[PDB]
Amino acid sequence: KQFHTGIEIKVWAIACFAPQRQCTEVHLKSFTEQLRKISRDAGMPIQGQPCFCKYAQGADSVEPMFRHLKNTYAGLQLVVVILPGKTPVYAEVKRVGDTVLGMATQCVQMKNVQRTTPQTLSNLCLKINVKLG
Repeated sequence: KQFHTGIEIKVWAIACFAPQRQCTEVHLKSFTEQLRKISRDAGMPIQGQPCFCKYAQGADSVEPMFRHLKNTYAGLQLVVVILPGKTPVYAEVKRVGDTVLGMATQCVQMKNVQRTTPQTLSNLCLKINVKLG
């Protein structure tokens, strides 16, 4: 689909369901910086500082966390959800985001956070662009 202009992601959160010992704070920070730069260059700037960035474990933690985000951050535009491979967390993120709370979410695999590439970062920007466009 076509690229949409005019998108600026100022308020956004990270929810990392990958274990911290596998996807550490510096992985999160570095991934975020690479995403900031490419999204900026593409004309859909995602600001470098998320309003919230926490680890969580298990599908049951999704709904309480998303409720908390909705209840805490006005103008929240996006939750980026880091997944540890194939798990029920993905289905739940979509149930709560799309159906229960009407919250935009974008999932990304832990392996693509630990080690980014321009191509995987691009895939991510385009998915985000469709969602918010």
